Amino acid sequence: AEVKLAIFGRAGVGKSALVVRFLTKRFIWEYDPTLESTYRHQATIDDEVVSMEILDTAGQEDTIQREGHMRWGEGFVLVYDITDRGSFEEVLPLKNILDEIKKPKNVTLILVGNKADLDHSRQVSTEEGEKLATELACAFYECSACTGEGNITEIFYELCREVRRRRM
Ligand SMILES: Nc1nc2c(ncn2[C@@H]2O[C@H](COP(=O)(O)OP(=O)(O)O)[C@@H](O)[C@H]2O)c(=O)[nH]1
Ligand SMILES: [Mg+2]
Repeated sequence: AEVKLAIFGRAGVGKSALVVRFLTKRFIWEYDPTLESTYRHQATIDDEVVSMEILDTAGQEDTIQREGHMRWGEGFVLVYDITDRGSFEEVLPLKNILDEIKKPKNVTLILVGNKADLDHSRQVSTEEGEKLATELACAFYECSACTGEGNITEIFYELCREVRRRRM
């Protein structure tokens, strides 16, 4: 069965950059901030080939369409920008919505602090991100879609492993 992943986060945090870094192993073109799209990708993970569909969301407004995306997704990447405190503050409210939609099942998610290459304009500490991940009961990663630092491929692979584990 295909693993269905959805990426959420405030506009501008780097959702589209992260997805394209995962799919193409580079980041060389800017991408329309308003475009929402789904990508299919096959990867060998551990022994086997796994098919995934990844939804790169654009508008973050709380709508019936957004609830549909949350019902569709099996695993979620919540992204913030380490240079932007406001984006970090949107993460827990997103989780609360997801919890309600996936009830009675547990939500499978990861927390990603992107733009780690901008350490000099950092507003959110690595420690704060770790503590928030603890509050979400999920794995935490800092990375840079721009530089590729942070092992973005392994981040997605590990979310696929978790989705599949929880399926039983
Ligand atoms: N310095 C830096 N800029 C980034 C990184 N990821 C994305 N960006 C930039 O941040 C802006 C928003 O990225 P985008 O992928 O469109 O964010 P989205 O709105 O969440 O899809 C663009 O100007 C990107 O070039 C990163 O890791 N480091
Ligand atoms: Mg985008």
